[PDB]
Amino acid sequence: EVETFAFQAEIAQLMSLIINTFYSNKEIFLRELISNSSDALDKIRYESLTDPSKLDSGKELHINLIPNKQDRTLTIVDTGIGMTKADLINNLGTIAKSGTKAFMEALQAGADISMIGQFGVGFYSAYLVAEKVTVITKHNDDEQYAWESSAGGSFTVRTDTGEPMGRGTKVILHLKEDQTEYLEERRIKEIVKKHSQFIGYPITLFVEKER
Ligand SMILES: CN(C)c1cc2c(cc1Sc1nc3c(N)nccc3n1CCNCC(C)(C)C)OCO2
Repeated sequence: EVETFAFQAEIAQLMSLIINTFYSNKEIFLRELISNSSDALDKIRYESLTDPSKLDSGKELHINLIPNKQDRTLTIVDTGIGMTKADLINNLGTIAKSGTKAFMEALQAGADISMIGQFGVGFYSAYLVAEKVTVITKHNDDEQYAWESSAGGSFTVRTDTGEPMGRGTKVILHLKEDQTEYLEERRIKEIVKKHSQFIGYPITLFVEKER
């Protein structure tokens, strides 16, 4: 049911560096995730031009940001192309192995952590603000899956029984206790305005309900 996998060594090392670094400009995580969502939306849109049935699983292309102060979670949800089981357990890490290496070489050479996106490994900037990350994802060609990792060198994959989603990806950030500023409406708005103003899809920030 729940399978556990080891990260490749280079990715484990970058995750430890990110989760333990003293780096104050942590807000870039949201730019990186929104950008990843935007690429996923780009891909399903492009593919649907030659195969319109790929949108049977959902026509709306958007990004939602959903903070939850009770659970202390921030969720980025998109209706992009999603990820398969093969992506989650192996293929993404096969690609990220080289980008993770190049990024850590650049950090040693004096590059900034905010440049992580240029190396194709921006997803891991989520561990600037999160102690655990859960990814619920559904690709047209596969079943709905739940990926999860608290760093420490391993991650799990299981078939997801909640939701379902139709198509797309939810990144659930279980925030560190001292990073709850990223659950506030005004903070999230400021970050999106500064880093994601030109994203070509509707970004809807959900507001929380209790006064
Ligand atoms: C480091 N790294 C790449 C990564 C590792 C992960 C991970 C996600 C990602 S980044 C991401 N976010 C996505 C999203 N929101 N939707 C669909 C796919 C998404 N990918 C994968 C790349 N997509 C490229 C493409 C095909 C869109 C050009 O989850 C567990 O381990």
